[PDB]
Amino acid sequence: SLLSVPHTESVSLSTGSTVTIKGRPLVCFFNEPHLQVDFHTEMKEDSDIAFHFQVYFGNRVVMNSREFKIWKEEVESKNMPFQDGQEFELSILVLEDKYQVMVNGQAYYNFNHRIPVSSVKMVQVWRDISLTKFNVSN
Amino acid sequence: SLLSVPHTESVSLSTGSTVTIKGRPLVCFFNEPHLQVDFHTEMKEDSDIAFHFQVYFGNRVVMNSREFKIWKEEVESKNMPFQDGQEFELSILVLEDKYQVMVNGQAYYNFNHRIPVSSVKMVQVWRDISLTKFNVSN
Repeated sequence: SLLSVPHTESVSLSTGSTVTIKGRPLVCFFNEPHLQVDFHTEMKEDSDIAFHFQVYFGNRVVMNSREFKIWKEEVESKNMPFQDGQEFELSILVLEDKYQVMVNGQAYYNFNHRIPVSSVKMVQVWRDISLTKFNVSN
Repeated sequence: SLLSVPHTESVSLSTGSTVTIKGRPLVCFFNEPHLQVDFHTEMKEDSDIAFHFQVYFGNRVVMNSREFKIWKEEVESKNMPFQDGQEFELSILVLEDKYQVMVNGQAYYNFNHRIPVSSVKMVQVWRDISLTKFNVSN
């Protein structure tokens, strides 16, 4: 059963929380589908973003924050553990110092907190994926 | 009634053809939804692209071709006639020398042919839009 995409949910996070996302790119990597995961400070979609995580499948990853409506310093990664045409499991671990993004059980990306974790109140998952699982740990 | 997105259709184009697309961005422009329209040489999604048209809503437009699997020279435009939160009507006119992209009835983008028009056999419309109309002129 497919979940809504764009997927928008209320959340509350603290140290030790995990946000788990299972989905599949809509097209082959040759045509560069994207995935975007945004940790927002409010339910409103124009609210600030504590953690912006954008995958250009088969290419690269960009991470950033949007603070008082302004995008801040871009962080890039060339790590690309995602498999063309395959389902992926993203686990975003909320550590004391950073978000850590696991792909299929191993950490490949890290983003030190710029906005306090306790300011996060919504997560939106969108771009060119289908979604079968979105779980915030209890 | 919403059409499938990614939307993929067989087409045949010649001078005077129009490809009309009516849709709406899935999110507000502040979060930069995208639209991508690719004129392909075969039904296979990894086939060459005679006309690649990518809108970064509220930002800019990029156009290109993919020839023998290689992306060629990028063409950029800062024209941004699209309206935040509004339905748009794209009409892509196939002229003898170029594709001309109309937004709501006026031409804002042009792309001189790099691949012959008669090589185009499929069109794919995707990224962050819903779709209510896709019509190739008879």
